[PDB]
Amino acid sequence: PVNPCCYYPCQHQGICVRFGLDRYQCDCTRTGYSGPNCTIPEIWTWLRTTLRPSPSFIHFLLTHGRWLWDFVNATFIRDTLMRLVLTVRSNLIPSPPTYNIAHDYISWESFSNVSYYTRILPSVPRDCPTPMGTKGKKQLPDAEFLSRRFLLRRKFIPDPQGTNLMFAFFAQHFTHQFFKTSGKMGPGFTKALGHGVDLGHIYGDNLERQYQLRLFKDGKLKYQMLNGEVYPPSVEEAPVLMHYPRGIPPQSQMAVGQEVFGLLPGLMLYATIWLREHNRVCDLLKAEHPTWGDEQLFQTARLILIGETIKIVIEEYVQQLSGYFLQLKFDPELLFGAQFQYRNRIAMEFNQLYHWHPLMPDSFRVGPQDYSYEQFLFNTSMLVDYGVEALVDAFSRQPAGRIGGGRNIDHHILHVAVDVIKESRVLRLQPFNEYRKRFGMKPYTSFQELTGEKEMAAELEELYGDIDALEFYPGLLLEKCHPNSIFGESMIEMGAPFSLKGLLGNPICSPEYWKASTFGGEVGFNLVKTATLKKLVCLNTKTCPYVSFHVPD
Amino acid sequence: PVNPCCYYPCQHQGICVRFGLDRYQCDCTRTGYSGPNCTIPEIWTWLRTTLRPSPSFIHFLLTHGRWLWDFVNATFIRDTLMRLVLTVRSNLIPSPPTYNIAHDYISWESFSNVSYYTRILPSVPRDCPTPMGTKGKKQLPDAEFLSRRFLLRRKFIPDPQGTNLMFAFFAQHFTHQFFKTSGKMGPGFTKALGHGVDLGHIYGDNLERQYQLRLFKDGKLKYQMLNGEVYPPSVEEAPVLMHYPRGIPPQSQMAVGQEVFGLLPGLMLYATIWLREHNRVCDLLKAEHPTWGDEQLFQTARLILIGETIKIVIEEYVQQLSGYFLQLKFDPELLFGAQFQYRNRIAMEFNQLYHWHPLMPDSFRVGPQDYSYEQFLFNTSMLVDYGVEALVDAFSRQPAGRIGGGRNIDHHILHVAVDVIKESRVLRLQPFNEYRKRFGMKPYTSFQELTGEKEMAAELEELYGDIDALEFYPGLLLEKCHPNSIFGESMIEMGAPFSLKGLLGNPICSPEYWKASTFGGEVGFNLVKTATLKKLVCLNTKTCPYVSFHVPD
Ligand SMILES: *[C@@H]1O[C@H](CO)[C@@H](O[C@@H]2O[C@H](CO)[C@@H](O[C@@H]3O[C@H](CO[C@@H]4O[C@H](CO)[C@@H](O)[C@H](O)[C@@H]4O)[C@@H](O)[C@H](O)[C@@H]3O)[C@H](O)[C@H]2NC(C)=O)[C@H](O)[C@H]1NC(C)=O
Ligand SMILES: *[C@@H]1O[C@H](CO)[C@@H](O[C@@H]2O[C@H](CO)[C@@H](O[C@@H]3O[C@H](CO[C@@H]4O[C@H](CO)[C@@H](O)[C@H](O)[C@@H]4O)[C@@H](O)[C@H](O)[C@@H]3O)[C@H](O)[C@H]2NC(C)=O)[C@H](O)[C@H]1NC(C)=O
Ligand code: HEM
Ligand code: HEM
Ligand SMILES: CC[C@H](CO)NC(=O)Cc1c(C)n(C(=O)c2ccc(Cl)cc2)c2ccc(OC)cc12
Ligand SMILES: CC[C@H](CO)NC(=O)Cc1c(C)n(C(=O)c2ccc(Cl)cc2)c2ccc(OC)cc12
Ligand SMILES: *[C@@H]1O[C@H](CO)[C@@H](O[C@@H]2O[C@H](CO)[C@@H](O)[C@H](O)[C@H]2NC(C)=O)[C@H](O)[C@H]1NC(C)=O
Ligand SMILES: *[C@@H]1O[C@H](CO)[C@@H](O[C@@H]2O[C@H](CO)[C@@H](O)[C@H](O)[C@H]2NC(C)=O)[C@H](O)[C@H]1NC(C)=O
Ligand SMILES: *[C@@H]1O[C@H](CO)[C@@H](O[C@H]2O[C@H](CO)[C@@H](O)[C@H](O)[C@H]2NC(C)=O)[C@H](O)[C@H]1NC(C)=O
Ligand SMILES: *[C@@H]1O[C@H](CO)[C@@H](O[C@H]2O[C@H](CO)[C@@H](O)[C@H](O)[C@H]2NC(C)=O)[C@H](O)[C@H]1NC(C)=O
Repeated sequence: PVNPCCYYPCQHQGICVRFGLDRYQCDCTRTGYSGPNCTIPEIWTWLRTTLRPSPSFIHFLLTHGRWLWDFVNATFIRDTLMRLVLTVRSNLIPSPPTYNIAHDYISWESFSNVSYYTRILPSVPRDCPTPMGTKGKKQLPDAEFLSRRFLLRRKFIPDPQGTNLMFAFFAQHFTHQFFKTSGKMGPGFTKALGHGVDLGHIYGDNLERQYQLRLFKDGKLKYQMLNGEVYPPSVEEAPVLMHYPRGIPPQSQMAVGQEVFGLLPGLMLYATIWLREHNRVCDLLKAEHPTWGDEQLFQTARLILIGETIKIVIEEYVQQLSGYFLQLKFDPELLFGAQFQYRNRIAMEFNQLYHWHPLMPDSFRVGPQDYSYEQFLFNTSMLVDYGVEALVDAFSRQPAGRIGGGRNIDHHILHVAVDVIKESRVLRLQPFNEYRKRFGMKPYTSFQELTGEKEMAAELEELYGDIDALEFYPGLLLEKCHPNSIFGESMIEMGAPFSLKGLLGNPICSPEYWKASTFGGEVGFNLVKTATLKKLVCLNTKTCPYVSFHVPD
Repeated sequence: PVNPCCYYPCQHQGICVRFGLDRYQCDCTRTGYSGPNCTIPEIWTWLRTTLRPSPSFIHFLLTHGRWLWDFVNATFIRDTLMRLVLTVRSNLIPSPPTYNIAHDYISWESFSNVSYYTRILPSVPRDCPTPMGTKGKKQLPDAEFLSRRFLLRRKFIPDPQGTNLMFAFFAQHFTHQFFKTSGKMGPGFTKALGHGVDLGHIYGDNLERQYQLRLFKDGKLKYQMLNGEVYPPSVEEAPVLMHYPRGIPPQSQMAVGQEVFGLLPGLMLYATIWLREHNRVCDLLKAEHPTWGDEQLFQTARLILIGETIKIVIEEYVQQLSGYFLQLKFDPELLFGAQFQYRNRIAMEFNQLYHWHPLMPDSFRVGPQDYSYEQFLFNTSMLVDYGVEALVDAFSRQPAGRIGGGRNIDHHILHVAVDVIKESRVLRLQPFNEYRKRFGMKPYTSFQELTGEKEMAAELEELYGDIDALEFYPGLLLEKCHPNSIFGESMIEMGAPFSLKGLLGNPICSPEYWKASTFGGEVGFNLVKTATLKKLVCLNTKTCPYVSFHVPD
């Protein structure tokens, strides 16, 4: 008796539920639709539906009004739009969370067990005809083939927006504080409990490690003086676990808080900037509150970094990524009148689409030098040799590849990509088209309409057999991109709701926390309010290099 | 240099923060007041303040309109008042949480470490002249004396409202699912993570124990057949830890989920009712969703019990406790338009004031019998001997003592009471008067005005030396009560905001969860919507005894 929920009969977020042996019913509660499968729009939905422009249209308004936008940016409309930009986005993610790899229904376990990642759509019923539901071929395209064929880079296609490597790392670094799939527990589980921008990739994700990195005096953090420059302390003083390859655990083998940050110079680079920043924030506080202790000084600085991060990530990171003339803005008060839940829970579908491995270049220019991957990966002395300053400069000047369009994932890391496709099935994520719907979009009606061409589209149909069978990861990466867009429509529409629900879902964003006392004094607050990328670097360096999320000129 | 925050200079919830060595500043952000210590009311606060009636006045309106209330109860006003009753209450508790026994300021640790209990007011600065701040005697009244003198019962004063023992246990049982101070970690910490009405006192507070009690078939729970009646299974089948005294761990030594529930017949009684209920809910589901599995059937039943509990606790438990003619109501939709955070975190001040030990009688009448404490405590066969039916009857007919007024805590358990006073100081809870303020009330100006008399008032002044030095627990229990009130003004005003923030702060109360699909089908929902005390018992018994939260007649 085909599990009726294999067809995905419920629309607009209606919940499918089997009754009897072969029947089912949709819970169209608050879906704004009624009827058997939630397709009969209520009065306003109907209006909302007809008076609602396409996502692509809006993208165009946002990427064109050279003049119209300097005006709006200069007016209050800026806020109205931001506040609107928020609420609508965030409304698309359930909260409290809903499902996990264990349950495809609401459970007290899914709500309480932080270890699990959460999902937006239930998984594919584990008893459906096809691996994806009902349509498609009995077996999915060999992820090895599918990858080499379409995601493997041939000629490096750089990002039409000027996005650079100084950005690519910040991206990698930053995201790894909530992405930490527990190899031990397996996929769908996370060592990174906290789920937000708690910075458990600096101060570590367990209390000991914090105490291990923590230098218990004036709230600061441990560190070493190589060349007169400050860096993460080595394990020979910070007895904490890492993953440095079997070489020189003594010096050059630094402690950071994110075990894996030894592996690449970019991350250690950032970890250094932050570490050198935190200790810098501590200094300021100790001057303001001399009677303060170590615990405070520390905590107050941790909050000040959770702020500064959320600030930069929104007003600069997303600003550059967007290509918007509307100048994005970070001000928690914008949501104080709305109904918002200050609590985020990283989803697996988020994790999957944040696999921007194609941002990665061919080699790594660093002034006259030009290291290959072989010289760059695991290199444990590049950082301290060059000097943050000099390194920052080198990444802020080298283009980063385009994420979408297809075939742009370098050949080295191309395995990560086959893994995301392989694991994607382990998790049993519904077809691309189902995620299009669930996120307020129309399903593509052909591989033709999906891909901005006809060649790839042909091979695809031949593999998956039907558009409705396409996979989550492969789809996202093969979708046609708006010209001069770092990635396609779906990437923008699907991930923004996850990103903002996260950034603003942080407790420090709530009315309760957002006071000047939380960052001890007015000094803490202003730091969170005026944080910049340029300031994060040039404040913690000797010389002011060239830092930005886009190549100069 | 006296820690300036020892005087408690900040008003209306303004945050005190030391600057320099001997200075300080108040963060009157969103306190509705401005100025040095937050005493200059903004425009509306001033109005809100003048057009605001006293708590005692309102209590009178709520406990008098015999006619006016049958009307209001019969109209929509009922909802308007409930919805108003809620929001205003819940607004008084910070959310996300704020402090713990470790930090007297906002910290990412306090937000993330569930192990800690949270506090409303910061603790007493650990460096102030007096143990309570500035006023009072260098040392506090011997908690042994203070207890015997005022909290020790002389003549048993029953509850003017007809509250019975069938209530006293439900109260004890129910509260112990969020109150579990970790003896091991000490005071201010809790084994009961979850913090809400998660029922971790049935299904246990760890996954194993759940699996230990869990009979992995049709979602039900393990159990034994004594007399043909269903009871918790014994440890000789449910390998889970308990605290039964060194006697017969084999039979009569039952497994429940709350280790300590073996100690008294009342709790085991309730645990039985619930356990026999859950397995009862499972039956219904299995009929509706025959294709369902064990995990679901189980989880769906757990949610159905979290509902039914929140229902009864509000519409019956608090209804009886209140003495209100306004008929309280449980409907999550009442808050869907408001700004509410669906997340609760048990506070230590809540824990302290939920110590209703004086509810406990002198002996325990059970028909013709009349067990003393010595025969009642630890009795491991009273339950199965008598039969739930017969036992329920016996508690629903025996008056429960009055909680307030002073001197009504039986002599046996009088130690618990000295402990709460002893630990209260370990935690360093601010003086009674500070908690009066923080909860929108006027501090008492004399022991005279506090206590509904002059005798006790005299001895008190002589001990504490000043009203402003009185303690949290002793105050609450010695405060004058409105005639025919189970307890005083402060108990009502301070604890309601904690109780409701809790009950409604449950994720199942959120828009996201409150759908009929969450309780699988319409059957689950209606069960949560029509749950009663009478139904919880008489549905899971052979004969329908007399059950209620107040003595018959
Ligand atoms: C919520 O918070 C509580 C309380 O903070 C957590 O429990 C507590 O955790 C800490 C560390 O995990 C335990 O540490 C204690 O401290 C001594 C002192 O350490 C010594 O001095 C420094 C410290 O780094 C080092 O240089 C030395 O090498 C050495 O380590 C430590 O030695 C002991 O191990 C001792 O336990 C603390 O005791 C512990 N217990 C409590 C409850 O207070 C709790 O884990 C956390 N909850 C969660 C799950 O996150
Ligand atoms: C969030 O959820 C995860 C996943 O559920 C938790 O981790 C998992 O926890 C369970 C139990 O704690 C582990 O149990 C496994 O099951 C076997 C089978 O048990 C046997 O059969 C029954 C079961 O009760 C009994 O009659 C037998 O005596 C016997 O126990 C068990 O034997 C093994 O111990 C095995 O571990 C599961 O393996 C474990 N691992 C994961 C991640 O899947 C996780 O704790 C939870 N997070 C938190 C902190 O709450
Ligand atoms: C130097 C280039 C990079 C290399 C060599 C690299 C390598 C890897 C490897 C080996 C894995 C583990 C296996 C897997 O899950 O497939 C992984 C996971 C991941 N990478 Fe990268 N990566 C790189 C850059 C990036 C960047 C720039 C981002 C961010 C936009 C990124 C985001 C991720 C995420 C989100 C994961 C999954 C983490 C998890 O396990 O939950 N990576 N990467
Ligand atoms: C038969 C009568 C009772 C006895 C013998 C009893 C005994 C105890 C004992 C020995 C403790 C541990 C020591 C302490 O913390 O002081 C305790 C704690 C407590 N009791 Fe009772 N109690 C009884 C009834 C009740 C009732 C009716 C309630 C609820 C209104 C209640 C609520 C509590 C709470 C909230 C705690 C603190 C739990 C914690 O440790 O966090 N008790 N009781
Ligand atoms: C103006 C509303 C519109 C809604 O779609 N745009 C926005 O909300 C802005 C917006 C947000 C918030 N982005 C994200 O942070 C994001 C991060 C990671 C992933 Cl994987 C996906 C998205 C954008 C990424 C790209 C973009 O243009 C090309 C816009 C946005
Ligand atoms: C009508 C508003 C007014 C506000 O104070 N009353 C209410 O909100 C009703 C109200 C709530 C919610 N109670 C609690 O559950 C509660 C439970 C444990 C503790 Cl330790 C303290 C309070 C009452 C307890 C007693 C009472 O009269 C005597 C009213 C209430
Ligand atoms: C690790 O990085 C260092 C650079 O910091 C590499 O050494 C440099 O190699 C280039 C040529 O590849 C020389 O011209 C530089 O003078 C070297 N720097 C010095 C003095 O060490 C090193 O080869 C890298 N190791 C790996 C992993 O290949
Ligand atoms: C535990 O409770 C039982 C009742 O279930 C007590 O036994 C009863 O005691 C009374 C007099 O105290 C007798 O009249 C009943 O007939 C007894 N019931 C039977 C047949 O066992 C028992 O004494 C209690 N034990 C303790 C802890 O004192
Ligand atoms: C709701 O969705 C189901 C899913 O297919 C629709 O399908 C049923 O009815 C169709 C036309 O009558 C048939 O093509 C399907 O075989 C049949 N399948 C199922 C799941 O029963 C169903 O009609 C939809 N409801 C309506 C009336 O719109
Ligand atoms: C704010 O509260 C403080 C706490 O006492 C007030 O007290 C200061 O000033 C009083 C009168 O000038 C003195 O009696 C106190 O010694 C003094 N103590 C401190 C803490 O400095 C203070 O005046 C209040 N602010 C105002 C002006 O209302």
